[PDB]
Amino acid sequence: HMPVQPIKLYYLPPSPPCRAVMMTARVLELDLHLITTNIMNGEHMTPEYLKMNPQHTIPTMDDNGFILWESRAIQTYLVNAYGKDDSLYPKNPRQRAIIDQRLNFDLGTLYLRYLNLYTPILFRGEAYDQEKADKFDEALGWLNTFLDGRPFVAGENMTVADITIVVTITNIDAFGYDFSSHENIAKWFERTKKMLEPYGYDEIDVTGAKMLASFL
Amino acid sequence: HMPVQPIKLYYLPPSPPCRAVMMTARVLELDLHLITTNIMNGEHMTPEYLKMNPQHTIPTMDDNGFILWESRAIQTYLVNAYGKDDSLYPKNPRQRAIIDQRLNFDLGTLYLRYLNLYTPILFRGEAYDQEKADKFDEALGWLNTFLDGRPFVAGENMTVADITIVVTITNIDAFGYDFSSHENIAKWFERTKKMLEPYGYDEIDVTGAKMLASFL
Repeated sequence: HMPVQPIKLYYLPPSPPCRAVMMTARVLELDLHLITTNIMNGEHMTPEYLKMNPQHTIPTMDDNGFILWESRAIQTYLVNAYGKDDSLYPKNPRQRAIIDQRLNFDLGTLYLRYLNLYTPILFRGEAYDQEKADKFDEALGWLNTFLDGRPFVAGENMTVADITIVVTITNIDAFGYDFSSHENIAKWFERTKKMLEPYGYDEIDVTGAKMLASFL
Repeated sequence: HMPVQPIKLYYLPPSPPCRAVMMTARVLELDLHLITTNIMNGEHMTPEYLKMNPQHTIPTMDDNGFILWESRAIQTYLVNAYGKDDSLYPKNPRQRAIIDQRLNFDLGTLYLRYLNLYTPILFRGEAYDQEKADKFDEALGWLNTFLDGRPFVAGENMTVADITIVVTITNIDAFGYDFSSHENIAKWFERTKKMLEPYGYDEIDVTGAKMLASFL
């Protein structure tokens, strides 16, 4: 029901996928043994890291010999294995399917289009590309539609999909994106912040976003 | 245990995510009411289709009112709801985690880098892009490493992760891509072909890939 030793997370504070894992673990009341892994120094490119994770990415979860990367795979695993209840990731096939769709939308659409826009600006010093911006804005339109009639992305209760998606929304809010016109997102964003507030939201998500904001 | 009516799938034969769903349904012994939805004929842009799917993409799963897109979320739902056993997608938290990672790897890396490389060449009639080719070959490099000491990507048995990944491998092979240097993939492809052979591999995946291959 609980892990035998603190689960190690090879992370970096500003990293969005890392932030989603950290907040999820807080809701499940799991304490993570946080270990910093520098990208520029090539701490992920060591012979020890490559054997553990051949993709050399962050975050990398180490649950006592059980290695796992990809943030959304970690999020769901932690609920399935160490969740006291299934509220964040319900077993009901139809309810789980909607969450899985939102998790897939996040990785394959929303977060991808986030990286396509901001990564050249933050780390390469490139200009704000409007073609890439329109794609990301289209994704925000779709996310707004998913929240039509629902307090959360996958239904009535907060899920792991909410925790990962909100990281992107926290990032753009720190950059200077005014998404209040997307009224479903605006109300959801305030709702999900309140839900994650006693679970280290400022400590994890805001701090991480602010660190990325200093690159502008 | 079984769906109340044949699960409708708004699909197109050559579409890679559609083919992954179709083969998954065949292994689970589920019949699908296949509805042809021609993309660039404006059939996905109709008011009825937008109400069902605002992202206007294929495939779209209709299981008795329950609407779902994102191929990998569909695959997992079919096993969770209508699987006679959980062999293709096991309940075990750690066993599921590896599959979920491979599903995330497929959506996030393998398939994305496939689309970036081949979409311009197939549809637009453009030349091969070098930077996109490096990324896709790197994605195959990682896939080869995942298959080290494993007959299948997620472990000992064929899973839904194999079914979705093999579609990309079937496609490139049809386009004349040599991946024999990746010994693990080369052995795994021949293995997975035969494993899916009694579950309509030729009629679904090969037929689909050949329809895309004609564009070259």
